[PDB]
Amino acid sequence: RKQVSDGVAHIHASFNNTIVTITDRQGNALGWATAGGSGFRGSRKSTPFAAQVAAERCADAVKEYGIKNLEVMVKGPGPGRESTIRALNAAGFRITNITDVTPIPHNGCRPPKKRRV
RNA sequence: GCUUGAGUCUCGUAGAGGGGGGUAGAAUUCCAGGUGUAGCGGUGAAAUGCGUAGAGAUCUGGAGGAAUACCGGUGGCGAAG
Ligand SMILES: [Mg+2]
Ligand SMILES: [Mg+2]
Ligand SMILES: [Mg+2]
Repeated sequence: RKQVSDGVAHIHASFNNTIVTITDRQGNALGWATAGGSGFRGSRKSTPFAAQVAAERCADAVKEYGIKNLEVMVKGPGPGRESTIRALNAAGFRITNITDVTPIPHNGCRPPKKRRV
């Protein structure tokens, strides 16, 4: 076991799902939870409520580490991004800093074709 | 014969105009390794499909190909494309 001050939490917010993972600052995984794993299937999985419950599940799953003064980084355009940080605060974790990062390609390569619906 | 059309010379200016050779950084994919463990992905709603031979997530290194966020315009160049 270990007690980690200044651990890093990763938020990946797809349109269809949300993933929460806790790693040491060098990216070594400590614990992870998910909306789909929270007892959700299909369209329910994109709701911000699902993200909140997923964040609580992640926090509880990793309690055995003495994690304090958390840092949170968020990626993706999906919904419920803010809800996860609210959850980690509510879980009791102390949050020092918060950052956004999402890959931009600088016109790298071709995306799929437009959707006629 | 003439200098008003047309052309030559001297000095400057702007430009994604054209051909050849180098080089840069962001990103998708693949491969190796560490962390790690059971879902991911998708949709109107699903299923097909992918993962315990270790996926997805996250971190380190390597390979290859193609296009050049922002500036950027209500802009410029070209006989047209
Ligand atoms: Mg050129
Ligand atoms: Mg492998
Ligand atoms: Mg013109």
